[PDB]
Amino acid sequence: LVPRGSHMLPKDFQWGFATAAYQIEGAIDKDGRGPSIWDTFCAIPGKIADGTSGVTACDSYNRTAEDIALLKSLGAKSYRFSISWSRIIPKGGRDDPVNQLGIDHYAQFVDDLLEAGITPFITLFHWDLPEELHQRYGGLLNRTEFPLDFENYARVMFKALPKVRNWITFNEPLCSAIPGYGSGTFAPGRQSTTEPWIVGHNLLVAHGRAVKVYRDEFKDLNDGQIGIVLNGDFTYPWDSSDPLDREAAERRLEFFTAWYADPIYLGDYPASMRKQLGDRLPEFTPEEKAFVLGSNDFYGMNHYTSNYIRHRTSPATADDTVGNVDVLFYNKEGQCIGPETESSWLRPCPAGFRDFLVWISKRYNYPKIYVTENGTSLKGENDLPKEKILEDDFRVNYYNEYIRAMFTAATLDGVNVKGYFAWSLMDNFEWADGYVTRFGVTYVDYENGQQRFPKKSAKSLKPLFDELIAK
Repeated sequence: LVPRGSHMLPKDFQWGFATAAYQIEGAIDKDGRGPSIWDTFCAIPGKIADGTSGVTACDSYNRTAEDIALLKSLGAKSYRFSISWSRIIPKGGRDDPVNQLGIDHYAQFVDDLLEAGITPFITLFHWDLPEELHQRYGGLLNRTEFPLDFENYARVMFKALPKVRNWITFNEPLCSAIPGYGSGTFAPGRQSTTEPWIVGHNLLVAHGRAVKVYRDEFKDLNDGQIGIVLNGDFTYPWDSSDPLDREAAERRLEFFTAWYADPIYLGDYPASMRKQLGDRLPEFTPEEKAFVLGSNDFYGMNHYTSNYIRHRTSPATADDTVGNVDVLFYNKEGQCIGPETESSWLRPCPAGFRDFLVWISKRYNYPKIYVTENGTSLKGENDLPKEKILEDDFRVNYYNEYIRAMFTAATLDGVNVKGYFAWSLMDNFEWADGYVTRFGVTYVDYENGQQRFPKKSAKSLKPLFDELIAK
């Protein structure tokens, strides 16, 4: 039932894998790296489910040749990775000493990548805020100091890495804001009914400042591009015959994603958010709005799952962050979104992936889109013998259906998606979950010196994209 003469995806379509600095690098105090808020957070008892940290992780800091060889063997055309801020500026401040070793490390890495024929896609901030900034002025909570400090940090990296064309400011600012300052499950583990909304505002302004500097001084040097990465799981009404559930499903998307995307594309927060949050949701100064409005060269999209959404009869409470809705995996009729994984929040729903691609496109005038993270955990995978971990059949199917759902969205709906990055390149430190939860296409033997064994899914992507991408 496949058309015989379709053009398929554009030839310059990028695809590869994605990692985060703290989740894989290790070497937390090597070559002058300063502490991040996640370094100190892991020191607090009971904050990490398996009592681990990122002290060693995958030891990717010392195995750059290995990871590149791995990437090249999987046929990856592009590679998304993040840069540890406290490796560059150990204290993080714009008047703090710059660590040349940290700069040279990533500089050397980009060169090694480029020689292997792999295009770097770099994330500036993947949650590892330098601990010092947090202590000095409250870190992400500071509306004045942090956007200035991040602006400088971005500029240092733009200047230090002239060969890089693809830049990302923040990865999932929502995850820095609500788990870090609302529920306290992520660093710096604070719990507040106001601070997440303050942080999210500061992250947007800091983003806009970096984008401004990049566009003015560095972008035209090598025809580059820059954008923020926003996560977001799609939604469906718990009871479609109930209009309140339909409106609730839409509202949830606004609280999840439009929270950041509406100021970036339209100029202000969604009305639904202002209605519920009121004075708790900051207002853009004329200067801040100028920074934020139109500060996306491309739309960076992280996507994983989908949910059924049920409206709530009782009023929104102060600690509510989702938009006064129930996030479910079953609808009124008893249908299930998908099967279980090792993550309680993740259930495979490839249709939601396409729906989110379209939802973004229709709302923001079909912008350039990069899927900077797709992936899944696998239920009880950590309890499996090495022989059976490599049989990533569940994850193989996940990628096979999601990527094909993306294909339909691109070739049918005409979604301007330009790239797809699989999360993750290898099993790593999944934050509060620790190493128990595995998202990698490559198995990492933590007990036997973090040796890398490509699972079945790692090998399935190259043939799949060869089929879906034009010649």
